Amino acid sequence: SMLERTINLYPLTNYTFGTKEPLYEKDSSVAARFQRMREEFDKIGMRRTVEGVLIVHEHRLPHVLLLQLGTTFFKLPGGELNPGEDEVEGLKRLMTEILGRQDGVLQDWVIDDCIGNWWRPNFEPPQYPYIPAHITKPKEHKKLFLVQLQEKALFAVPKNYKLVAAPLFELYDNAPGYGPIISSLPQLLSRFNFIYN
Amino acid sequence: SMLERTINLYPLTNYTFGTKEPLYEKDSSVAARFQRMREEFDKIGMRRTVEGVLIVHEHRLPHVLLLQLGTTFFKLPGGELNPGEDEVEGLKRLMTEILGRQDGVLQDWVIDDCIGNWWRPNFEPPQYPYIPAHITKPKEHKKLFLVQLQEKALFAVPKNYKLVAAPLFELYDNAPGYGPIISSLPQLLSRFNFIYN
Ligand SMILES: [Zn+2]
Ligand SMILES: [Zn+2]
Ligand SMILES: [Zn+2]
Ligand SMILES: [Zn+2]
Repeated sequence: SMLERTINLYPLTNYTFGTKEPLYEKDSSVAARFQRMREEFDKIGMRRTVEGVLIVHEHRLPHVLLLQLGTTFFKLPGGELNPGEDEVEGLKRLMTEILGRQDGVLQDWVIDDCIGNWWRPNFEPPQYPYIPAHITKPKEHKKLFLVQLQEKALFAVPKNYKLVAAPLFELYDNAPGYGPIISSLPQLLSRFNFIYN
Repeated sequence: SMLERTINLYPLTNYTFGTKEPLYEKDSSVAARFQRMREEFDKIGMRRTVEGVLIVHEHRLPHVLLLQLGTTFFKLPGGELNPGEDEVEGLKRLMTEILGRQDGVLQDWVIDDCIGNWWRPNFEPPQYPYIPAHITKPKEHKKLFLVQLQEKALFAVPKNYKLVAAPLFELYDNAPGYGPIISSLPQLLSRFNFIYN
């Protein structure tokens, strides 16, 4: 009766948050966003997204690193795979593009754990942790991975974002604030045995 | 990039649901329930509970087996560990007592996966997927395990309960109906690769 995965956490002050040039979104509006999803659905089929959950602690409390676009939406580091691209190689590529260093030193990402699957049935905001009834052609499939951080690292945050450390209690039961994927991270992380280093 | 645990599911019509004698709760009221939790906290410290998530399918849709007490509360099969009792040996004991056969043939339970941890800070209903801020002496610790069923089995359901098969969509976003632990099973099960046999 020890069936829990053991995960090392490190103090938030072990990490350095530098800056770099703005990184802009592919879509300048919700309307544009759902227009491009329709155009690519017809060319290459279901959109495949990957997202990384990076965890630290301070005074032995776990926090999730979220990206805040200006003072607007909160999001996980991640993005869209290319057709034929490996899910894990793709998440590493995407996290290097977002938080990789201005001095071009190669970050060592460790990804060994799936934590969830979400599905978007239509060209619309709703997403579910299962393929809903009667849906044969889902429009997006999103996969969440736990990213084990090294003891220390330097991250370069695009100047148009802030990297914030959110305690679990602030996420919990807070879908209006964060939406249904980030609001359910406390439940999804409860199975891990965290070591507070 | 295959980091998902693979789980075999079987059709609900593969299983037989027999009956047996009523099984009564230790507490005849909420008030009694929280009174006994206080008395045992003082004698043996934090209550340790274990709960099992049993999954089937029909026409390739996953369903969770829930116990319904009369036409009142829904609950997972499980209960309270004794002091010094192994969590997994204890869940097997508890599931044999609840659903074990009237003919005394030994059910083979397979338990290889933790899916969650919940904590009760006070002698009161609220439970959280983490130890909340300022809480040093939690009053209950609850652990959820995925139970892999065999291809076929006969279960004996106490006459005061019904064993119901709930589709995920009915649980999803339905805390008022089911409470916060069962309502978040769809999120907690999304990481598995289910085989629909
Ligand atoms: Zn400290
Ligand atoms: Zn899919
Ligand atoms: Zn069928
Ligand atoms: Zn505990």
